[PDB]
Amino acid sequence: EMQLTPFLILLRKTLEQLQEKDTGNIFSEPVPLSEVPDYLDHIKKPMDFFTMKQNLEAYRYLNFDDFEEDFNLIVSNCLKYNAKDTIFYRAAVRLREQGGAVLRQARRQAEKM
Ligand SMILES: CN1C(=O)CNc2ccccc21
Repeated sequence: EMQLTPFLILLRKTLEQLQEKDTGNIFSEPVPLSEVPDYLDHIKKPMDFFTMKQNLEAYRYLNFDDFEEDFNLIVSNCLKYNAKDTIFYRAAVRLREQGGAVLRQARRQAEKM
């Protein structure tokens, strides 16, 4: 029960804050299927920040949970695909930690709307 425009502004700002935590930009764009040809074997829904931005502007995120769900997918896909001893796996762990703090603060702002 709130106005749509300020909520989308908040999601845009939050998405920028999450991208800032992915310093290697490893989650900025879809995992390249031509470079990882087996990626889709067990990853049923790829996700990345560029796709999240598209979904946001298409009015596909109308509550915080739907936004946070796709962020969690970025993290979970990376934990699932990559072995524990890789930079990619540890990057997803760090993103989960740093991104969760960004998300808690952003949701507190949404609840004030
Ligand atoms: C597996 N993977 C990822 O999980 C994240 N991004 C990426 C870029 C290039 C090759 C592989 C990946």
